[PDB]
Amino acid sequence: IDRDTEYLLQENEPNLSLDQHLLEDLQRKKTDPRYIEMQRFRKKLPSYGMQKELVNLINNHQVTVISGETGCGKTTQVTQFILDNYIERGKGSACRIVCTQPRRISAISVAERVATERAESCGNGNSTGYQIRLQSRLPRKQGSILYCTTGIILQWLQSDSRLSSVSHIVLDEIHERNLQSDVLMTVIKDLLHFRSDLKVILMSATLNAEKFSEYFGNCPMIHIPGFTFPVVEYLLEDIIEKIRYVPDQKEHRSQFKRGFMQGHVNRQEKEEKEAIYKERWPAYIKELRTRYSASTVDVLQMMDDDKVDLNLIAALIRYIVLEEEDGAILVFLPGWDNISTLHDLLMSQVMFKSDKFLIIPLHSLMPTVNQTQVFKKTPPGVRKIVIATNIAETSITIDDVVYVIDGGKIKETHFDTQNNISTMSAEWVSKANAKQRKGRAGRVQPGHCYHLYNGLRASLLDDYQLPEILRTPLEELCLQIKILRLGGIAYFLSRLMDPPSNEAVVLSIKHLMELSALDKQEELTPLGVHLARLPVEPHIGKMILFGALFCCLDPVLTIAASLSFKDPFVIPLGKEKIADARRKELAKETRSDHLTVVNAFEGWEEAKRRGFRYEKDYCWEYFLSSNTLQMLHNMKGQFAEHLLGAGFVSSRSPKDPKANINSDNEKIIKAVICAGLYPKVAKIRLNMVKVHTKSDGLVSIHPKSVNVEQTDFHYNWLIYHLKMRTSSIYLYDCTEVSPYCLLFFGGDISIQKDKDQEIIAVDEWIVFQSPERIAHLVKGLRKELDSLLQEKIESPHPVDWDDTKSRDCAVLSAILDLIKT
Ligand SMILES: Nc1ncnc2c1ncn2[C@@H]1O[C@H](COP(=O)(O)OP(=O)(O)NP(=O)(O)O)[C@@H](O)[C@H]1O
Repeated sequence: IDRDTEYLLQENEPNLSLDQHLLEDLQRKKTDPRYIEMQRFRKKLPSYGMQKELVNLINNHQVTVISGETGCGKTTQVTQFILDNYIERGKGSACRIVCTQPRRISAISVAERVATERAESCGNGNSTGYQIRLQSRLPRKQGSILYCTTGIILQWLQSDSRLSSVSHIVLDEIHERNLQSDVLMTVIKDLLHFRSDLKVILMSATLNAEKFSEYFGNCPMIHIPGFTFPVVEYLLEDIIEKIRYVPDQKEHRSQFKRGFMQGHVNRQEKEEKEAIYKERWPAYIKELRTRYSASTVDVLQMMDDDKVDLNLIAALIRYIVLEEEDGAILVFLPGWDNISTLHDLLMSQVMFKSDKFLIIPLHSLMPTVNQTQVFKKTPPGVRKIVIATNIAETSITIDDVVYVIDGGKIKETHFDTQNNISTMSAEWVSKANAKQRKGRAGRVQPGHCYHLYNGLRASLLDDYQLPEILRTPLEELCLQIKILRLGGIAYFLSRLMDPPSNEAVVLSIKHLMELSALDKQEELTPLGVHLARLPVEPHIGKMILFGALFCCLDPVLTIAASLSFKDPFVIPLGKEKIADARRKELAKETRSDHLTVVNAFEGWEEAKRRGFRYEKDYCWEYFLSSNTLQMLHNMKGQFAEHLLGAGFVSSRSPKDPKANINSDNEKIIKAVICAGLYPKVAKIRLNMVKVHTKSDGLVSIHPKSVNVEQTDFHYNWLIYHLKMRTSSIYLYDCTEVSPYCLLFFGGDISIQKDKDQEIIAVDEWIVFQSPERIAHLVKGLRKELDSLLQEKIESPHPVDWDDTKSRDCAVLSAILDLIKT
């Protein structure tokens, strides 16, 4: 059933006796010192001045766009303006306001900020609360504001597709162009025709907010103006000159291989622009030598385009602290790895270890609230340094920021449709992002923004980042569209504000079919309904889903985490060869790059029990990035409580013993890997080591692979996750599997005979010898599992592996028996 439907399932029932209660409470608030102090902060915001022009536009029209500068008050104020208007007109009980957020933490932290501005507690029957998935602090039924995530709304449309209890819906941060926000807009636009009463407010940062107006039929639009002080900008040349930066010698040595050998993408029109860059480079350097010292130019020539130089940021921070006037510094970094690294770099220095600095890492997976004291002001003499990702570009505003360090990089998903490769990587900011970052420094006074890219690069940046719909694989979206009965997949996507390419759509639908999430009429299978309940890429979904079904949870979640993000191995330059020997050491006899990660991870936990010296000694002698290991560990946790939500495990812990009974069985883990990586399958050529593919002919093994020199495989088949082309095609990480694993989790099953041999074909190209009875057997077992999955839709509960006679243990045990041939 559904546990997060309670604010939605209450009926909107206005009550004049509550209309009076809310208005009397409104004037007792006016006497409360906590309340008046918060009101003095609110009147300073530009939104306050426009308070009633905004509410008149909202009240006269059904769809409204509100643009404004960042920090003007959109997220925290507009809901209050609506609610307080209805209160003041004695119509308070009629207000049920829903405000969608892009991230859980936003929903929570905003609800808590708003509740303290109303001088109330959050939830507990007061005016404001939040609902995220699995966790809520709900306000009262009527006259209330609810902060939720777009994910919640999408679940809500399963039980009430008209959202009839809700009076006003506010779509926040829509300029971020998240997938979910983009489809929600399209759903909402069609809803308007059936809900005369419903009011919709779209809230966007100023840039291109007209586009949303035009998608909605040229709805009214209103801009909240703000003032930003002028900001001095600096490119890399300027920073290098100002601080006379010199990279370290003894630090930089034994540099960490990447590009092809750690598996990067290098798409089509990045290379076209990068051909422009290397052609304009000599002329740019010669020019620079006229305006900058020789040493500045010598350093810049040597700068690495791939990584953010965290030592330069550390230097630059130190210069600002010592040479510039008071003011908080804000640092923009691509992701969590760099944030914690920079943090550790700073506080490895005795200067910053003082109480005259407040150094705050800030990111979306951060615990609790933003109550971390990001917002609190520093007394004179103490300097606040905030190290963040792009969520401080628009979602969050720190008022006292005066210096902004823009690392120049942002993490983007990307998807190449011609060779069918989906990557995530650090990419250059756009001009639009760079302009938003610069503005965070002009909020209270004249500021400074230091961009870590050179003049040549600045001129070649893209003007805007592309919406995720145009660069992200579409499989999760497509499951949402059918679970919501929105109709044809391709047809619906074509109606989006920015419709995806048709090849992206066809590739995603094919993938869901090969995964058995859709049948060949493009309709949900029992398995697909469960995959849609998981907020992960479906292939990762199927794998972690079966890791719970087959009771091998802990190693599966590890592999799933590494496929989702990346493996923990690093190769220092020149140390390639002995690093390969340690990798194949961890491989033991598995013939599996995936079980290597598992062995490396399991070794790491037992090593961290034995103390730092033995743990650091481990990551060193076996070449693991302990930073990477930690995030994988944390993704394991997330995957677990994903499973907890869908009802497949009874606990939030991945090492829970009841879900781990088969975790030491190599055959079974390999079956589960196969569940998620099919149809990427290769047939090994018998006695260079090369393998046949359905896609690409004869291909080779990537040299990082524990199977690259291997000639004693014990089965004929491999599965791989990542394939990449340079001069030819190479498989990155592969795992030898039995034909019986393919036969169960694979495509359509067919039988051939003639005179000589009994043959089973899977998807017609995968052909092995075995008796025809086994084919009828797997046909039967597949249908029994389908019904196990169907009947766990309506009341999901984890399989109990301690019950003998279950009819779920019976079928899965039979399936386990079959894949153990
Ligand atoms: N948790 C908080 N604690 C203190 N001040 C806050 C908090 N959240 C926001 N503010 C302040 O509230 C003001 C407006 O913030 P906010 O309402 O998010 O503006 P906005 O950028 O227009 N809305 P949005 O960009 O959509 O999130 C700024 O001065 C912020 O510093």
